[PDB]
Amino acid sequence: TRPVRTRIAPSPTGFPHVGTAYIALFNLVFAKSMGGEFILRIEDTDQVRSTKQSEQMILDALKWAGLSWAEGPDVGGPHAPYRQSERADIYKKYAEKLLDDGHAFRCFKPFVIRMRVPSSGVCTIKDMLRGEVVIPWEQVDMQVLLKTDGLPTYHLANVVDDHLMQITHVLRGEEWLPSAPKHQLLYEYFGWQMPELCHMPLLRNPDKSKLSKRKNPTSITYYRDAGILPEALMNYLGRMGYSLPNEQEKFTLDEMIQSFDIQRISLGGPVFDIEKLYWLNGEYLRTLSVDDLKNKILAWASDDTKLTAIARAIQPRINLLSDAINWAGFYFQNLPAITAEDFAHKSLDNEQILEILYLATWQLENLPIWSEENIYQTLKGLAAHFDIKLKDFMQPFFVAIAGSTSSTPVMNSMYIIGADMTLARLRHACEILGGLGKKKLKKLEEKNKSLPNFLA
Amino acid sequence: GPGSMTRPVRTRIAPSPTGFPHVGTAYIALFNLVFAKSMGGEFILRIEDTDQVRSTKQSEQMILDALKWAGLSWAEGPDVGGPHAPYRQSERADIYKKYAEKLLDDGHAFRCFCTPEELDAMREAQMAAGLREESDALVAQGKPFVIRMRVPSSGVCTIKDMLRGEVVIPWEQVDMQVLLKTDGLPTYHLANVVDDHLMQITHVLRGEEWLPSAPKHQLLYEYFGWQMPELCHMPLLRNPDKSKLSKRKNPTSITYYRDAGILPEALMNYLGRMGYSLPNEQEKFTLDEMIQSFDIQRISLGGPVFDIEKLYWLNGEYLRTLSVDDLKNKILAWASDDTKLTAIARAIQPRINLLSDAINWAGFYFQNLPAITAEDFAHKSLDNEQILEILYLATWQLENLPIWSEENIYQTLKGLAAHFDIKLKDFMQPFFVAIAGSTSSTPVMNSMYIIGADMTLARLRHACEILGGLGKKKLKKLEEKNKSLPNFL
Ligand SMILES: Nc1ncnc2c1ncn2[C@@H]1O[C@H](COS(=O)(=O)NC(=O)[C@@H](N)CCC(=O)O)[C@@H](O)[C@H]1O
Ligand SMILES: Nc1ncnc2c1ncn2[C@@H]1O[C@H](COS(=O)(=O)NC(=O)[C@@H](N)CCC(=O)O)[C@@H](O)[C@H]1O
Repeated sequence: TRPVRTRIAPSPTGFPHVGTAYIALFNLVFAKSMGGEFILRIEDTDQVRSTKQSEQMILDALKWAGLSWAEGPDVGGPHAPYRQSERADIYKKYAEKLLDDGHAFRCFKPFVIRMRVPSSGVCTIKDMLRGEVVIPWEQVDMQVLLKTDGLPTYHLANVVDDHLMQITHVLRGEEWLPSAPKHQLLYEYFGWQMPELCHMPLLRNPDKSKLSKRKNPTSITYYRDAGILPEALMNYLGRMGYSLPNEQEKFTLDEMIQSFDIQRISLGGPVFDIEKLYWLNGEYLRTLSVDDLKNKILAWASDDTKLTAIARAIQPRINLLSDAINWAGFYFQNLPAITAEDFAHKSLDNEQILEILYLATWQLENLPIWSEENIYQTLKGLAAHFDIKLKDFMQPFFVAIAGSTSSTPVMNSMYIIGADMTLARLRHACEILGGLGKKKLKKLEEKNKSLPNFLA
Repeated sequence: GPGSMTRPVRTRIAPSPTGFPHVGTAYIALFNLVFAKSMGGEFILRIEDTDQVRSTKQSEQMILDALKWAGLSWAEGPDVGGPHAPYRQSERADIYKKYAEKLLDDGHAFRCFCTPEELDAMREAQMAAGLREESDALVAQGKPFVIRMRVPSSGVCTIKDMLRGEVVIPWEQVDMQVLLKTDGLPTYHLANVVDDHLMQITHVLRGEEWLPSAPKHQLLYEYFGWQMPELCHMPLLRNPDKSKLSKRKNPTSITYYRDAGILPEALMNYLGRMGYSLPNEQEKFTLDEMIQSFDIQRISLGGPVFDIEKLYWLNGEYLRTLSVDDLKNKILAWASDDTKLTAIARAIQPRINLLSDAINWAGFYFQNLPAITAEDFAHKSLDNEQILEILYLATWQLENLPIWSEENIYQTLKGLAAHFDIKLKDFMQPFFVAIAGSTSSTPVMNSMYIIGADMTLARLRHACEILGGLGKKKLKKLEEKNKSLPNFL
């Protein structure tokens, strides 16, 4: 055959997603079972949305989960650079070869290169799991390969980098199956061998919808912060679309590798029941030594939360070393115990309060960098646009973030617990307060886009 | 002034190791240490374990550890050694016997074939308003005797106080104190004079409670032909209500404030301010600053009040003057040392499904006094007046435990529930709230073992205060029952 080589190719656009870890697990397990290697390629082709910080978050998140790669942006490799943004020169020449070869045309002076697509026939793709995929060529668009800025699109860079990095198997979400005919065609146009394709079912919520941050948290780093062990999380993800022989519910990475058979992957959309993940974490915690449990609690508290920042926040308010527990306890909880009645709506109407927390969630979600200043500018700008006094605007945030009406300055608190935990606590607060109906929620999303950029 | 001293200055703290180390012992130790260092002299420690039934080896280590934590240190003592070792009175029994006999030979002490409890009956005897070869023969017969000191029947005693001037006490008010007991071991009064003379103590600062005993000590120094040390009687620390410092309102144990999060520097700063004020009225100062500007005459004689709230505020001032980095390290060090985390992890493991739950289950281990209300204890099965009775007896029984070990806590509480014929499940219901602040928590008896003796007792007495306590009359009945109870161990 040929040396097996798999990959995870995360687009560093936003929070590190559990789904990205789901795919990363099944690519690493597949490779190792076949004596191959697992590499990581950062796909930062969306220049405006891809951030250097978001790249470091994903590498840190997967390393924490226990995944590792033989070649990548950090470790290096014979196929460096491993960021697509630093491969811009490579893609341009191949796109020009597609123009000379009679396989691409320009569409409008500013120009974009587009691929030629057959006008009649079918595309037959072999999926390792679903069998055979047939797609009419007429339902395949003439996708843009090189943009006006000279930078690549996803479809061009994936084919060039997979071929140059000698990828032999690609496992990715079934969302990318409609793009597969484009990929076969590009490999033919370049005279290259297309890797074998296995499309994976997409993780779902309990309501059978697609996994959404709305219904259940979706960030890898949130589960770190909430107290989930990385060994438990990876165990749960390997159990989602897949079952080990004999239906073992708790297993290690090495156990998954040895008995790994791609055909055991179910096609139903796996449901990410956070409660079942929590129980499994309980099993991992109870099978630990008391010494190990102690050391794991201390490490979980020394790394995620910054203690020098917690000390500075509580110093004005503690008169005894024993007060630290009552003033800094919420920094180490997951979701403070709150009730609807706690939001006294004495300054703001309850319907107002919901609108403040929803808009604050979305605005804080898209922050380029999680700094106390960016939090302050965003929340001050939001209170400015609606003409509410800031102290009255922040009243709900004391309840949602700290679980009490009195605490250290809530904005430094949000900076300390982090982006993932702040948003998890805001979304929880909306749910306790009943949320807003589908009709009201869409209207509020409209205003969110009409809002200014509170940081420009 | 240091130069106007006849002899090298030497002070002392002489704690009786008969329970938890009390803040008062730290107060006195501070002013003897500061006085000595100010005069170029030395501070020593002598353990006064003459009450054998009440003195514990554990209690001796408790005081030495407590004073070292507070920042006190001594040039000579049971641990460091010294030219006048041993520094435990229990190991100086030989010395006291001979000096007690010398007082018999000089005719300054007499033998009484009474025994100390019989003597108390003799002194209580009713009498009208207006009023030895045989003893040696009784010594041959082996009858038990106690040596007693002779006291003049008429006249006055003038005691020189460094602060009060001259204190005059009619000799009629001075009893013929026992110097040697039936066992041949010393009493406090004989051992103090003999040891102070032998350890070359030049100044003695001690509570004003000992002022009535001063005439006796002056008399013994005369009988031995020894120079009496100068006496400076210190005002006694008081409660906010102006009573003598009592455990009811606030804990009196040095180690409780360590466990509660008071820094040692803040506690010594507060104690240095109680009867005394630095020049220029600095409210916050270090030990060395106190030494440099120390003047014995600045000690006020009004009873200082030990306001726990003011101690807490001063501790806050110490916390704010720390760098954020130092405050971090001090909080962590305070939590790693006293409580062992391996036991807390053991306790929460059966109950936590997330690492984040650890904070909610183990928070009470690091709190000082959990937030409690009367209503928290009452939706249970037991009447409040019962609950109060359970907590008071549990406090006293757990206080007198020889060792703080989970089995001893278990035997004590199980026997108490047996004597009341209350089921253990209902008997422990109040202790869950008093120790953890909730109806559901880790097993409370392991919890009490972990937080320690001081914190367990502080939280139980607090539980009594919120529940209103028991009246003075109700409390007397309960103390009677406490002694009538069997040994639950
Ligand atoms: N709910 C879900 N359940 C399960 N898998 C899910 C998922 N959402 C996304 N994925 C899958 O996660 C992987 C990485 O996602 S991602 O960062 O958005 N990057 C991308 O989608 C592209 N870089 C795809 C590259 C490729 O695979 O060829 C991709 O393989 C993507 O299909
Ligand atoms: N509330 C209070 N405020 C302030 N000082 C107080 C105090 N209660 C006790 N003291 C003082 O503490 C010192 C040691 O106390 S103790 O362990 O009971 N030992 C004794 O009283 C004697 N063995 C001391 C002998 C001596 O000094 O000559 C003794 O000096 C004692 O007077």
